[PDB]
Amino acid sequence: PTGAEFLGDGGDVSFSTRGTQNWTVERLLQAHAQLEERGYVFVGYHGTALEAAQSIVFGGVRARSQDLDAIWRGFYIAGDPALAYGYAQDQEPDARGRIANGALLRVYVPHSSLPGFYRTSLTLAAPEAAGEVERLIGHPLPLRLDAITGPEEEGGREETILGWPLAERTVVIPSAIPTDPRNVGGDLDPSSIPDKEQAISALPDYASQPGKP
Ligand SMILES: CN(C)CC(=O)Nc1ccc2[nH]c(=O)c3ccccc3c2c1
Repeated sequence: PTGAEFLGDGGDVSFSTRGTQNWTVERLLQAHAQLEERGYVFVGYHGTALEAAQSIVFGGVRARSQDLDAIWRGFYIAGDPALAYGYAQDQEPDARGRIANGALLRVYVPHSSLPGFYRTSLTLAAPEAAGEVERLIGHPLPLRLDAITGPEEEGGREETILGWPLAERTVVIPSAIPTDPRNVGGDLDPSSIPDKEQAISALPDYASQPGKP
């Protein structure tokens, strides 16, 4: 069960620096409805490079054994697309010093997994956070079949980290929010977010209920 199964009608979708081909907000609305019908729920945005986007959508979300041992390892997403937007690019530059813009993805999880999503009131960089999160999830870090949401730093927007096992149960489709080839390293323009996407982007109640501290 990968995002490729949930793209709806229309042509073949592909990721490009000039936007996701054959993807529109109207198509997203159909896809979203298909995912909801099958029991999935939207949990946030994931920004990544083009090739990674393609892998995630058509091959599925899989851990790639990166930063093993790091207690905060997992699949990073954000309810606010602006936070994800910053990571939507190639990591390493081209042969000629060009870093291409990436893509914004929408991440869906089976509804029955929602009880494993937790929120902290602490910032995740605070030295106390690891221990507070371990108390929420009931086991030592790293995250497993569970997720944590909290601020990245004080005042920061809130990131959600899915444990890799839980992330393997997600399905991911493209967002209709574009990235800008001129605005690599930059901030998302709020006005490029389609209103009709916003309307289907509410998060579950763990994300707004007071964080645990
Ligand atoms: C520099 N990055 C492209 C690679 C990386 O080091 N990690 C990583 C890589 C991709 C990421 N994409 C996300 O949407 C995101 C959202 C909230 C918080 C973190 C992330 C995120 C983090």
